[PDB]
Amino acid sequence: LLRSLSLQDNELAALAPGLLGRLPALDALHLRGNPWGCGCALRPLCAWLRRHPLPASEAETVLCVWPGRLTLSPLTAFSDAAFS
Amino acid sequence: CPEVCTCVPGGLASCSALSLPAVPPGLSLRLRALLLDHNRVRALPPGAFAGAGALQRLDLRENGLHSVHVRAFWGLGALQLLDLSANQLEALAPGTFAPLRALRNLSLAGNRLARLEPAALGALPLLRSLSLQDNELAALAPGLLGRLPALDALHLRGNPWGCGCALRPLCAWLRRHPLPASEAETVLCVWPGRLTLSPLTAFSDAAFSHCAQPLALRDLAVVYTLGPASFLVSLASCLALG
Repeated sequence: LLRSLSLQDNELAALAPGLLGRLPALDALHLRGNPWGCGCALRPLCAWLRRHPLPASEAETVLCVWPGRLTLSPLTAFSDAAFS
Repeated sequence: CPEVCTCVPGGLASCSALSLPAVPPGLSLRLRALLLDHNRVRALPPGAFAGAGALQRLDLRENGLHSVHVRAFWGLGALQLLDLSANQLEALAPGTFAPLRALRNLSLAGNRLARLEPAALGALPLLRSLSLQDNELAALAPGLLGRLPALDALHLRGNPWGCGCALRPLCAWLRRHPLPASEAETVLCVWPGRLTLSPLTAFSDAAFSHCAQPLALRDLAVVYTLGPASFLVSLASCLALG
């Protein structure tokens, strides 16, 4: 029955794919505020973004920590291929 | 509309006294000239205000800030005033204020640092003012002074400071920019003697207390060969005396 689930101001960086495997109806997932870095852990989250492009809204523009220390990259830039 | 309190015209209205351990939550794109007095923030989340492309004033006073993040201020490169009064910072994370370059007034009052990294602070060509009220810093890196090209306002009143070689760059700043000539700035340093104390204005350009010079080429050019020179002198004396 779950469809909406929020992660505002969380510190999560490594999300296990089991959570998305269990949830069959999640379609509203908010993430603003996160010490997250793009990586292999991000791939399930990128798949969720791909099947439901909620971050197309201006309200949800959550970011990463790219391997480069001085940079910064949103998930909306993190596309499906994302060869990093 | 933020959840914390009122937002009014101008840059914007912000909320002070929120004391949030991480950061008060905001859902807006228009907030400008922020006011964050009396908080309990300890670490700036990465990309806290990346939505706000341009910001002018931030007022982080009286916080529990102990360590910052490199990517907190990427989307912030227009700030010109910022306050860091009464924090518990231990070391400034490199790359935090590096994206910031338009700042001119940066008070760093009441910090808890043993030393500051010159690389972390950034060039900040526009910076001209810096405050150290109730700070406990005792050892400042000369690179901080070296990178800042326009620093002319150093407020320092209140320091568990020890008079010595660590004070020499600060004495140099005093002798090139005598701000402590004003009554408001009366920073003091503790003399090597625990019982006594001396204000900075007593610390003269010479200040013959300890640690005169760390390096000297006039002696470095001869120190390498001094030992062999002495040994050849001894050998020649042995040869000549017989």
